[PDB]
Amino acid sequence: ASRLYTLVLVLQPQRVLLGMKKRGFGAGRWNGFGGKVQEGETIEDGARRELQEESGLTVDALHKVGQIVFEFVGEPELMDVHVFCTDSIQGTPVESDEMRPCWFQLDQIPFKDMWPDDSYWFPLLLQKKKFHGYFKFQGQDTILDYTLREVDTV
Ligand SMILES: Nc1nc(NC2CC2)cc(N2CCCCC2)n1
Repeated sequence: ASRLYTLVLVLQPQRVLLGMKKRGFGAGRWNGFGGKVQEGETIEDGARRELQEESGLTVDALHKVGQIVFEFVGEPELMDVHVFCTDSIQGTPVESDEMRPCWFQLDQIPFKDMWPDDSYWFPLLLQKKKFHGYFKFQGQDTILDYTLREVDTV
């Protein structure tokens, strides 16, 4: 059994939009925008909601780019993250209670201050290849196992 999560990456030709998480799960790490999927909304609905809540931004189209399943040692529920990207956004990203947004050149992505799995799967995101990932964490910082694959359908 897994819990659904969203992750939205605004990936333009020369830069990626990330947010510094100010509170809650993942505070202190840069990441794309997302969170738990609620009862009563589609996964993509929840993705749009978390983008708007955390950055003020809305988008015309979201594209499925990946799925990553996480196991945490001693935690019974797996976490199922659905990753989306978009290239065009509506509005200017602005700070919220959860996230401080900044653009990053693609050669200056802050991997040391991101989730450790990002350094593994971000290359596939940037080559615009669809992927399935699996990571076993011990705590929040230690990857014990992982698998990573490109897929034809996310
Ligand atoms: N890039 C990223 N890496 C993750 N690794 C898991 C914690 C060890 C989770 C995650 N998200 C889950 C919470 C919402 C935002 C997306 N996003």
